[PDB]
Amino acid sequence: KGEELFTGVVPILIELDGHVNGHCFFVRGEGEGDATIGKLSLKFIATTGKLPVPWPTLVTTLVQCFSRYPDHMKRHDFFKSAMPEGYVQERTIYFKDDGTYKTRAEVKFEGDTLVNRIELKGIDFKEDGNILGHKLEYNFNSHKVYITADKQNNGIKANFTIRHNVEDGSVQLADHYQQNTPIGDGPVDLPDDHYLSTQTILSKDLNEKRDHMVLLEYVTAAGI
Ligand SMILES: [Cu+2]
Repeated sequence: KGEELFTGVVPILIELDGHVNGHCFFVRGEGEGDATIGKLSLKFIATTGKLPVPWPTLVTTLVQCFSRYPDHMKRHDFFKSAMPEGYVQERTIYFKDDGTYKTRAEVKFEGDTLVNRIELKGIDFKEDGNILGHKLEYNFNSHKVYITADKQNNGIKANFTIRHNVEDGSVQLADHYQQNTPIGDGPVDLPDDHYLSTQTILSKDLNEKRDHMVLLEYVTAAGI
């Protein structure tokens, strides 16, 4: 149960509420996810206008439940087990030599649609740094999301470090710390240590005048 909800294409809605150094923005996302192949397709819109932060910083924050979990690994899929009731996702993202994001998100089914609603607060960002000041290349590298059971929280923790390309040639690191807890009262799947290999392509809709991001992503589970 919960597995069944992802056999096939599921519609997605993402809403992001962001406050960074007294700036504010709202991102809205739509698209489809297909967990049997591990594919997300999504168009994001800055409803509140030109962003204060580069879109790539928002990628990890802007539905890991669409992750593809192979047949032998299926008992380790915590994300889909929390469904439909869903789960909570909290992150602390440390931008090396820069500010940090704190995020809280709820991911649950709402009728037909898989919804991810997020709150993000960003403190201590250098203005004219890589993040404020927009020095990041419009792209995304491949990453492994290391997942570990968190038994006393009835959820999971995750670690990874995002490599953001800087326009001058250097890299900007972003240490992710992650925590996921169910919204309901169980029972829930708790996995052996493993990780999610992810690949991502950021593009633009050529017809679209609003500040925005089109994203296509592939995620498969591995390590067992
Ligand atoms: Cu707000």
